[PDB]
Amino acid sequence: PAAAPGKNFDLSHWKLQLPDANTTEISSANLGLGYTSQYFYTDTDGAMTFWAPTTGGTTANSSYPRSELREMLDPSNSKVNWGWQGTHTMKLSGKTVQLPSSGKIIVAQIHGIMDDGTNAPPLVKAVFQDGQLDMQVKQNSDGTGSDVHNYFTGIKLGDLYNMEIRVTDGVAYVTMNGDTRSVDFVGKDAGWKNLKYYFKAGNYVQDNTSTGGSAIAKLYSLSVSHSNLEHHH
Repeated sequence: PAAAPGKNFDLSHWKLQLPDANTTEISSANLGLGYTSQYFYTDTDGAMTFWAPTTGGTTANSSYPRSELREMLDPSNSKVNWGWQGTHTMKLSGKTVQLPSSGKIIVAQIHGIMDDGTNAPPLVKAVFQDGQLDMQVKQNSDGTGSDVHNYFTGIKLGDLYNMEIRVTDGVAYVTMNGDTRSVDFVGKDAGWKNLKYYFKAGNYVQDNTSTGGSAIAKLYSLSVSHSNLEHHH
């Protein structure tokens, strides 16, 4: 019997958002005590494993069900988030093991948020499909319109991926398996300066259909670092 993921990994600065009927959020403290369920468990290879059904609960700020970590700079206050200035880096390794009928899940994000804690658009969405990961960077801070697409081909269902998502002074650097692509989001829209951000990682299942089944994503490592210095890449 393996330890729960919040024992194996440092989840002191994450909460877990679930696809149960109530769209429950497990606090960092409860992750640390060893929370585990059908949605979130340690597999035999040790991976922190996220399962979400397409029939799951959905929240006001999410189009689809999720079993997904949400970064908590302050483990007891979701209104504490980071800015466009400085260097903000998430590194992970993982794989997607099962897809919903739509064939598409989101496995990491940077999400915008207002100072008051209210929703703002997603900034980066790491969209996995069998054969390609697309690290979508939103153009407008309004949340209207489309994404800058960044295609990483050759990543199959079951393949190990290594990912880094970095913001350095309003520039997004998106990296899959050593291939780095940049989008100057602040340069494109100064409105991004008026938002704050948080990282996410897990399984945000891009299928809400009755017959869509479920998805499984795994992480083998997950780390976040923040500094108001200027580390480009």
